[PDB]
Amino acid sequence: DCGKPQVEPKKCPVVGGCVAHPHSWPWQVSLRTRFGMHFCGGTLISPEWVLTAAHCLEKSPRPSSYKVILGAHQEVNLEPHVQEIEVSRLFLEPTRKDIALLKLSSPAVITDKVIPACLPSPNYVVADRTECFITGWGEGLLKEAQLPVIENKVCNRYEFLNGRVQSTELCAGHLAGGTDSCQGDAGGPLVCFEKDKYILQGVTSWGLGCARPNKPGVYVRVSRFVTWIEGVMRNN
Ligand SMILES: NCc1ccc(CNC(=O)[C@@H]2Cc3ccc(cc3)NC(=O)CCN3CCN(CC3)CC(=O)Nc3ccc(cc3)C[C@@H](NS(=O)(=O)c3ccccc3)C(=O)N2)cc1
Repeated sequence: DCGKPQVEPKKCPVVGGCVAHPHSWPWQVSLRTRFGMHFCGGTLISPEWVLTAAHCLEKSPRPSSYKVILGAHQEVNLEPHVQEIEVSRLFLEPTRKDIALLKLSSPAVITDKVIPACLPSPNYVVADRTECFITGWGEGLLKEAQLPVIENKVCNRYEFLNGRVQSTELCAGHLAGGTDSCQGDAGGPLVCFEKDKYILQGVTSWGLGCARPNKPGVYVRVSRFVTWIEGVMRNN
């Protein structure tokens, strides 16, 4: 059952934002080096598959360099029931896009704290001003922020990101500054509530800094990679 947290998320009263309600984002994963240090996020999209950013894997093409922590809220002292699962294979997107799949060495156990996010339909375009959520441990409690999507044609204006955003990316952010995903959130989810569940629409990718005025974050547009993702899962 994807996209439906058993523990309901709360909105705020990651730079800025607020601490998430514990386990309300049950697809959020922490990507760690074999040494155990958190450095990137990811999203569980099925029991055996995590989606992350390709740049998070820049340091090593060896699956043994990585492990995934599922079900966590605190980053350092992992709570008793947290799942640590190794990675058996890495799949970088084949056209140098900032997205990648991790096949876990064993399927995650689905529980009230470990649940996959839903994937969008191919080529869906999140509408301008849609309020979505980003989550992560970045720049030790899991944080969230609610940010509005900014349509690419506005985001690509000189006043904002000046032609840098591709159709395979989306923009989201508060243009006054102060609230944003940042480095340790890379690879993690941008999700949007659709009808009754959360759909993974973006993968935290890059920005001109973090939380700066007129510089919204850039996310890989997951809907442009669903067909590729499905083919990798089907054939591996
Ligand atoms: N929500 C804010 C937020 C900010 C950062 C992060 C963590 N992620 C990074 O660190 C990324 C890592 C990255 C991502 C994608 C890359 C290459 C590298 N490649 C394509 O996806 C390949 C396809 N193609 C490439 C070209 N682009 C389009 C897409 C267009 C463009 O210009 N892209 C661009 C890319 C990288 C950078 C700058 C610009 C450098 C740096 N930005 S920064 O200002 O120096 C910085 C300093 C301090 C703190 C944060 C940022 C920056 O973000 N690197 C999470 C969240």
